[PDB]
Amino acid sequence: PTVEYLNYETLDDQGWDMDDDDLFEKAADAGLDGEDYGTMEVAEGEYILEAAEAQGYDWPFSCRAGACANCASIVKEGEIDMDMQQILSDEEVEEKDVRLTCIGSPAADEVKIVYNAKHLDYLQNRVI
Ligand code: FES
Repeated sequence: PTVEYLNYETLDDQGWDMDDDDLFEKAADAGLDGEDYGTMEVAEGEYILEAAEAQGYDWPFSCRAGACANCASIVKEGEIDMDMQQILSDEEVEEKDVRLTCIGSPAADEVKIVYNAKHLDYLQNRVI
């Protein structure tokens, strides 16, 4: 069960694409902040955010006051498991590739996803 994490910020700075230049593959040819890009490996069933949090991987805990269901990531390929669901929408995982990484585990073997989505512009304005 391995999941490749890629800093969403490196996507803009490097000016690359998510699936065009295969950043997950081209990033290995350069050498960006290991904490930004790299292949994550966690046992199946272990909360990804936690398994990676032990290696130093940080995540924008987008947990609001009173329940929650909108962390901040972008699965580049693969599926993730998590508690029940209803508010979220498939269109969000297909058009935004976002999902739950805090207490969510990997549903497939090799799954790619962008970390630190907080940089997104859909939230940058609501940062303060
Ligand atoms: S930000 Fe609340 S469960 Fe992830």
